[PDB]
Amino acid sequence: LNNYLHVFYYSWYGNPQFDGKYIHWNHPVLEHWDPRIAKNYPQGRHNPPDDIGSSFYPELGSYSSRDPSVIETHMRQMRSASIGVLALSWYPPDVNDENGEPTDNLVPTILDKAHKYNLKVTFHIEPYSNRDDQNMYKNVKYIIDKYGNHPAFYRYKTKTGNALPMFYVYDSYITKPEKWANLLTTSGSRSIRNSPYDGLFIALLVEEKHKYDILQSGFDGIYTYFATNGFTYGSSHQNWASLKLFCDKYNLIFIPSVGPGYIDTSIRPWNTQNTRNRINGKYYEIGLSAALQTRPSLISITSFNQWHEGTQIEKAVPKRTSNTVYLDYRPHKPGLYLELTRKWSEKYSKERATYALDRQLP
Ligand SMILES: CO[C@H]1O[C@H](CO)[C@@H](O)[C@H](O)[C@@H]1O[C@H]1O[C@H](CO)[C@@H](O)[C@H](O)[C@@H]1O[C@H]1O[C@H](CO)[C@@H](O)[C@H](O[C@H]2O[C@H](CO)[C@@H](O)[C@H](O)[C@H]2O)[C@@H]1O
Ligand SMILES: [Mg+2]
Repeated sequence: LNNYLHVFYYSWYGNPQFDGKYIHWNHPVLEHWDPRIAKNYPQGRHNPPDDIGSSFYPELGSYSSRDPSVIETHMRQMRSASIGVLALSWYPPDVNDENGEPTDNLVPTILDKAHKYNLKVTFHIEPYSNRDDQNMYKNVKYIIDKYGNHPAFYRYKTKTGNALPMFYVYDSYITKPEKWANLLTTSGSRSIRNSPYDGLFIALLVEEKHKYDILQSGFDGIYTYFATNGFTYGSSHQNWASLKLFCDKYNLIFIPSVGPGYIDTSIRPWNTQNTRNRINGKYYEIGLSAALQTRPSLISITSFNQWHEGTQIEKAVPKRTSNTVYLDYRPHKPGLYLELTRKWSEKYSKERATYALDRQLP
């Protein structure tokens, strides 16, 4: 079970049984800004259970994230994958992504289930409305207060010093460095440094130039999230050497994000440019290779169950309707992506042991 391997996990799926309505599965098709173009693509919400907002279909069908049994199935699959850590997509209590409902209520249950399968839960902080340095304090406080004690709560052990919580900050570049430095530097007017609320804050690097904003912000590390090789500077495999080199010089944790593929045309019909066919695992293994070549301190997987963007490694099954031939993992099995992860997790976990200075050779 590899505690250096994180996977982005979403708890925002709903269905009438547990949640009394479909949530996320019944995703609306997102309009292109330009109506001249949008009118030539589909319109409306998908109609689960047979029409979902995904190119792929799950073994668990149009499941509820709040289904105790689904959570369990999810832990089992991540444990089979040799992934120690799910990075849970998070919105403050009583707040939600624009196409979902609140999910903070469900964190306690997800922690209990991670524990049951000997897994760790860290927090992927989404761009909630008017997110800034001040409510980021209130909310880092909230996360560590309410869930910090829990045995499944994730802390990144340094060989020396306290183990520190990790916050992955999605779209960190939205907030100016001088505001971040209020929270993330020692002298910050609202610094969490050397306090009960310290942690490792990982910035999303999109453009090369964000390097310097991230340095100035006082962030501990950078990650790249996007599963499409070439989508951003940061999500392009060729640039991962440079970011590793950069982070090393500046004592930042470089966390590359690897995807098995991308396809979101079920809900962004204009976004074909960023489709990546899986070619039966070869895309995902190129990604995993490029990541391990940087001898990184952690690796992130985009994603476990982002079904809308077709980046999920969660088990998928062939399915056809009167209009739709869903993608699937044929000729391989529903677990191909869980198996390819196990393969590369064990290979990482072995090479990673030869990195430390006190474990170098003649
Ligand atoms: C132009 O915007 C995109 O690209 C920039 C970087 O150049 C990002 O900083 C933006 O956040 C944005 O990336 C998101 O959207 C693109 C599509 O353009 C997608 O390819 C990405 O993977 C990003 O969105 C996903 O991941 C984040 C993090 O977990 C999450 O907030 C997003 O949630 C949105 O998309 C869902 C459908 O895919 C939708 O249901 C939800 O309500 C949205 O907030 C995506 O999971
Ligand atoms: Mg050190």
